[PDB]
Amino acid sequence: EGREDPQLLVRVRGGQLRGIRLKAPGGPVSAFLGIPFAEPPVGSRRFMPPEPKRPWSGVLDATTFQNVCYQYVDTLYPGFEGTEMWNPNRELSEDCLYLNVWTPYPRPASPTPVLIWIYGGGFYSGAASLDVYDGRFLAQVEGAVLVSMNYRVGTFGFLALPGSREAPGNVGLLDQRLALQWVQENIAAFGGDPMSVTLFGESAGAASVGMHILSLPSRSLFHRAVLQSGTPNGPWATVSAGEARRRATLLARLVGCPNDTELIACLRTRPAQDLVDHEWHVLPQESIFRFSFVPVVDGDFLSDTPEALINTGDFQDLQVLVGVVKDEGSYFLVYGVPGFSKDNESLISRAQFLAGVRIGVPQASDLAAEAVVLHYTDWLHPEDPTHLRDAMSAVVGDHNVVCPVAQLAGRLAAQGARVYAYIFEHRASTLTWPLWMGVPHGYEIEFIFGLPLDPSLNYTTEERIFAQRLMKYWTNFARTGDPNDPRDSKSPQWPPYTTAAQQYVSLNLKPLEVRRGLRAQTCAFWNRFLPKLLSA
Amino acid sequence: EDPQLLVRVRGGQLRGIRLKAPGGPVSAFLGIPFAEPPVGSRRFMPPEPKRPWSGVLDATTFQNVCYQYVDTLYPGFEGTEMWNPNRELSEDCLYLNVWTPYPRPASPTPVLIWIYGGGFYSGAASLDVYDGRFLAQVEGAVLVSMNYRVGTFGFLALPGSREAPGNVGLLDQRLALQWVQENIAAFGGDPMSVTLFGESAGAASVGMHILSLPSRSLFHRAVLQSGTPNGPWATVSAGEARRRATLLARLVGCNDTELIACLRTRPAQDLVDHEWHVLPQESIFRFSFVPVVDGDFLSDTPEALINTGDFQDLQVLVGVVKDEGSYFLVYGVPGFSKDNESLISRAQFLAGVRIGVPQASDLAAEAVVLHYTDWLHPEDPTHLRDAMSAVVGDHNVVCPVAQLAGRLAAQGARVYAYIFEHRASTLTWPLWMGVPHGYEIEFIFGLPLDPSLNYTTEERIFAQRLMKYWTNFARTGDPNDPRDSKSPQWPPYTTAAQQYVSLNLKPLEVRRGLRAQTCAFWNRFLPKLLSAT
Ligand SMILES: CCN(CC)CCNS(=O)(=O)c1ccc(Cl)cc1
Ligand SMILES: CCN(CC)CCNS(=O)(=O)c1ccc(Cl)cc1
Ligand SMILES: *[C@@H]1O[C@H](CO)[C@@H](O)[C@H](O)[C@H]1NC(C)=O
Ligand SMILES: *[C@H]1O[C@H](CO)[C@@H](O)[C@H](O)[C@H]1NC(C)=O
Repeated sequence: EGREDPQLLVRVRGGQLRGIRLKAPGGPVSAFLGIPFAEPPVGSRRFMPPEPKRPWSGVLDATTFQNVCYQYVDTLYPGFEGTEMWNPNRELSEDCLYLNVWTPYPRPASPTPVLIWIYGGGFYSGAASLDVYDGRFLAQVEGAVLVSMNYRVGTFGFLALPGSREAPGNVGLLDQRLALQWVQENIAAFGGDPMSVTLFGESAGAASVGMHILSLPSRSLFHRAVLQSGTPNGPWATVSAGEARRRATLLARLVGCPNDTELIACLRTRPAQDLVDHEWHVLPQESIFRFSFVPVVDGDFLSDTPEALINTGDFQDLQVLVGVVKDEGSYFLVYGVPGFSKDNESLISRAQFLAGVRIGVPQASDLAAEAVVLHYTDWLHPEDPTHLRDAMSAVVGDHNVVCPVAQLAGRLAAQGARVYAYIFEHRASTLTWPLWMGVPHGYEIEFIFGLPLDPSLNYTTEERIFAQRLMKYWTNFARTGDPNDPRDSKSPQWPPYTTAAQQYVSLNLKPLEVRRGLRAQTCAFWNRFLPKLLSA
Repeated sequence: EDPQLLVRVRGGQLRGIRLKAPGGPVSAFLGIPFAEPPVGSRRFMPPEPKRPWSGVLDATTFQNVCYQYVDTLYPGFEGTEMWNPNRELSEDCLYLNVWTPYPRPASPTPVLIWIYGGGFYSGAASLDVYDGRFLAQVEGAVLVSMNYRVGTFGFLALPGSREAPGNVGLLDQRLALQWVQENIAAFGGDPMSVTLFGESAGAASVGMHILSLPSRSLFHRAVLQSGTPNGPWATVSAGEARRRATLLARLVGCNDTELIACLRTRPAQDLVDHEWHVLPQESIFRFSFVPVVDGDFLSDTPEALINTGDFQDLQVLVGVVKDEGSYFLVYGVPGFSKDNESLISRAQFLAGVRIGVPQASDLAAEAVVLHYTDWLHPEDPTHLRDAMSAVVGDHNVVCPVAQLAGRLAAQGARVYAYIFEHRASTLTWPLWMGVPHGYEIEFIFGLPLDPSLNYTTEERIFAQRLMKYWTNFARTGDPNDPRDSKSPQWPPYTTAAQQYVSLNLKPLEVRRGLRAQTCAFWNRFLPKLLSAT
């Protein structure tokens, strides 16, 4: 060194790093991208827990994003921004255990609250390097220290032969945990406060945040949590040990690998792409919103099912922010369900609805499916194709996201937690998906991260103000455990969610509005009745 | 000797009585025998036609009420006593009543035939609320009402036997209908225009005449108020009927013939004493002796018959009151009383549901609980109270009615549907009960026209509106005024639009869907759940 920006040279436990000075609309920020936090989980390390990165020599260049974890790439609508924004934007590799840090420039002298993003993508996809997860705006505008990590997905992260030494399960969650431990030890070098760490994530990332809440070894690694449109409880976020074993062994057969030791050793000789090419062939039924390789109830990371853990747990020390978007189900109707497409109005017949219900609730008996159909049908217009399309969307959204979120919010509050809840109702002026899909799963994210502040992105002026409001809620929550700004106590307050009043707020261009009951009637069906009907 | 009050029917001469209605005189012929007294060896047997009589038969007074259980609930309270027998109890009770304008109509007049309700265990055509003088005077109607046997005397059945074949109370009604066909012209009635109307079990009876072929030549249109032949209480299987009669005979100390011969030796009150001890579960809105699916009067279950019937030339008017279930909570559900606001707890609600839906499995009962709970306010006592009432009213009345209306319309019938929403200013029951089962009746019969009863002037106008709908329906099969214009018209109920009207102090308002979501639960889902549980 000698002639470089002195603000971009930082030492961490593993060695020296050189970051990059980035431009945000309001000024510069420091970014340290592609910092290794584990040994590359390759070869004999495939399917194994991550090992901490061994120290390196010299100055590691941390100026670009590292590889994306090897993963299936969505083929729906090539070239279309609505899908492409979620696709990997760096080389796919099994050597992908790297994290990213954004801080103000120059770095703060007083220790700053840290936000850690965990991406979603159904546990089969995602990357910390996507444009929508760009930490520069939260760092510049709110002065946050923002961290995001890559973690293994698909078979590489979640293929499990439970009980085995060579594929114990949940290693993608152990990748996340290792990154949290890296933050505890190192974030002070960047001006971050390791004693104020807030996790946030969306969809499977939210499910992940939920796992860390429920897993004792993660508890010392963060202080507050935000779960956006996802939960550890619910029908897709976990599988039993038996089901994980069945899926792993079928996958092994499909790629020519028919003792766990021998099976796993044969799996390790397979090219990454071979595993990806068969990953979707192991689901027990035709389905949507079901993913082959997800966290497993192993009796270790998860000592019991998340449902059980949230029923009995003491959550007195927990402050949590949770919520959903207006149209959780709509995105998913195109991927499976005859009659749907982003390219037509997707009006469907009653026949397509009945068939869609079997696909959207693949675990349902005939009787359970009838109950669903009966509840969601408009008996004044039982064959109206607009209503049926919207009802199909509501079925998928409620079953997979809204009611699991309502259930989580309810259990946490009853057991000590401080809970704030929201519904996100603003549809981006820039959205490329058709109007009937409303505010789909994932489309609050660009607002939380403050992308509308980028003038080149063509958001309206009101959307910029809106984005700034949300960034304030999120960072207020991270700082204090309360999304409300003191010294603004005239602005409408966001009351905590309680079992008694069930209050949540609407997030849109208008001032906060308080509502009561998170789909209360309908969620009673999914959360109280349906389990009893399935058990008969 | 007023010659307006002297009539010859097939059995002989009758002398009626000139009555006063608020707007002029009416002729009444009360206590006309239509059958041989069903006593002694005729107990439990089909009715036989009345033998002819000599001289002039005195028809100036109401005859005996059919022998029946009398309600003990709130002694001396008008809300209950208005339904109790107002003449002496007797097994000798097969008499009918006729009201006509005075003087006798010069042209043949549409006939309305009233069939009282009372759970098939009680009721009488002599009750004040069934007074036909107002309809006769104001609308010029010829109004007929009959007594029919109730309880064991009307419905005890050993299906297959000769001596207790079942449904004889329905056969009493049918014999009275036959009597109308044969004799009503002598009063100025038109036997080619006969409209049955009835409430609760009376409405269920009307529905059974619709479903029974020999009845179909005896009337032309029907009104069903708050009751239906389909549904959970109005019929029993032959096996359950046989079980109940066999149990009753055991309880009083008694081969079909020998069993029935012994029952016939028992004084009437001994049968009544054990009438309520034969129900299979603790329950409400369930009655021991009701019409039986015999393969005779009823060729199959009402549900099967309304599903497959051809109802092309049928016109029907059907409806419900706003609070069908509220009356019944006092009768079995712990926590309910006319004397306090009956705010109940959640546990009382869960227990209430097992009583109100006695055939429900644990899982079915939980479905009901979870459907009717307001999950925004799950423990709120006033909601739980109102939910309890809705459960009982929807299960026993509202949803069976929606089902019947839908089936009849889909299979060719002309159907008109209503919800009756006006609470009488004079109502003696507490406010929380709203507009209870049975409280549209006094309005249809025109009681507010009686100044000594202190109804408001609005209620008097409302009453006249309803008498018009009912009599227009009787005359034409359509309750709308034939020439008195003005939107809003009352549109036919159809499966597509599902339109019905609200009957209250305001002008007709058209609504769509009779509790559609909730009735889909009762009518489509619950049967599936019960079958597989
Ligand atoms: C996390 C960002 N996502 C939200 C838009 C993009 C798509 N991934 S997903 O997990 O929602 C998903 C969607 C459809 C199917 Cl079929 C499977 C998974
Ligand atoms: C005739 C209209 N009724 C006015 C409500 C009179 C009361 N008898 S009942 O059939 O309604 C009845 C009473 C109690 C129970 Cl439990 C069931 C039915
Ligand atoms: C209403 O009245 C009855 C007794 O008359 C009682 O059982 C019920 O609990 C009362 N409601 C109150 C005061 O809780
Ligand atoms: C919006 O900005 C201009 C139109 O003024 C257009 O050329 C550009 O492509 C748009 N940007 C995006 C990212 O949509």
